[PDB]
Amino acid sequence: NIQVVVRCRPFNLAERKASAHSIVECDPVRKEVSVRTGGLADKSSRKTYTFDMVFGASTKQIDVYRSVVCPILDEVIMGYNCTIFAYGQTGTGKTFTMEGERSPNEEYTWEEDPLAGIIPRTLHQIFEKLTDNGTEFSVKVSLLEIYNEELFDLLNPSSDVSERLQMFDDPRNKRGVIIKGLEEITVHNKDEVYQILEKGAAKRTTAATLMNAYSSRSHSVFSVTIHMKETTIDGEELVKIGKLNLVDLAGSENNINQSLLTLGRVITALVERTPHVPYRESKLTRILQDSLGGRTRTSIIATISPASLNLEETLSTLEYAHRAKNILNK
Ligand SMILES: CC(=O)C1=NN2c3cc(F)ccc3OC[C@H]2[C@@]1(CCCN1CCN(C(C)=O)CC1)c1ccccc1
Ligand SMILES: Nc1ncnc2c1ncn2[C@@H]1O[C@H](COP(=O)(O)OP(=O)(O)O)[C@@H](O)[C@H]1O
Ligand SMILES: [Mg+2]
Repeated sequence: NIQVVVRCRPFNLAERKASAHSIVECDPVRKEVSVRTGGLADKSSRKTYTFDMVFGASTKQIDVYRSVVCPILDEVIMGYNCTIFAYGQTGTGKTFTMEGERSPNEEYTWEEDPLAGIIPRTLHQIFEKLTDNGTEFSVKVSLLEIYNEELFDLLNPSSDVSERLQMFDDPRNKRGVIIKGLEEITVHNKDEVYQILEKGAAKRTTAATLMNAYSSRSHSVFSVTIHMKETTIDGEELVKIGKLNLVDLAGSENNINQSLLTLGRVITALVERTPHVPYRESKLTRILQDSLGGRTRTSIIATISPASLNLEETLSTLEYAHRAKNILNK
């Protein structure tokens, strides 16, 4: 049930000029990734895994979006709940994947940059889709980040990143949480997106001066909520609410990250079919507990490096990603 894809990034200019050796080969037609744990490219021992989809170094953002996100966006628009996670070591591409970057020299606008990642392609698509069709809809967004088991709002322009939100259980619906103070921002039109993100990109900067290795050690939850009051030609007014959470996890490398530790432990309990799952043992797992064995539809995108220095981290990721394939939800 939980879909897992592996994205492998190309050798960085640091490993480019250093003219090194790939220990990872990604076969998109075989949905398989293979790591060389031994030696010699003439004779080598290897480790091989199979996923739902693998994308090699030559994969572009649009490729990823078209293949994995687009189908999740369609389910969300229908009124369902979906979740996407980016898992993996630091410096392998979790952020390039969920956010993407800007092509240099102001070459493109935000909506056409080949480098844009999931989050911005999605926000744009939403408008591009519902706007056409005859629907009254509304988009809300939230960016909730976890650093050291403390909760932060990176979108609220009124309060600074030094003020942590509180989390309490939701008396109404069980297994839900209430985040006191989280700002939900309404995005009135496409040409109103980029600023919302620029503010986020700004506030995360101060968050970095305030907390060590923030960008590595924090988990961000980008949530977009769609309220659609559709009315097809028939004049049928369907009231749909779709929610999508885009999660860029802290770096899987190895103080302690209670949520990352709790995530893996939660995954274990679900694959090992154990009755007790430690959702409550971290903020991340309690917040997104429905994405993990609940009724949300979830995908994981693990990110790895071709580099041989990363061997250990790559097998740790490939492996962690592999077992999750066994989590069944919806
Ligand atoms: C304002 C801006 O340029 C951008 N803001 N982003 C952003 C902020 C956020 F709260 C949540 C999701 C996001 O997702 C998207 C990125 C990004 C770009 C990320 C730019 N980075 C921050 C600055 N950087 C450095 C190293 O200075 C590189 C990474 C983008 C936006 C639209 C189209 C393409 C790319
Ligand atoms: N698939 C890719 N193609 C090109 N550059 C990539 C790719 N994946 C990651 N990068 C780059 O490698 C670096 C690390 O990316 P980053 O998104 O910060 O990963 P992480 O968030 O896991 O640390 C950045 O320089 C980004 O440009
Ligand atoms: Mg990052």
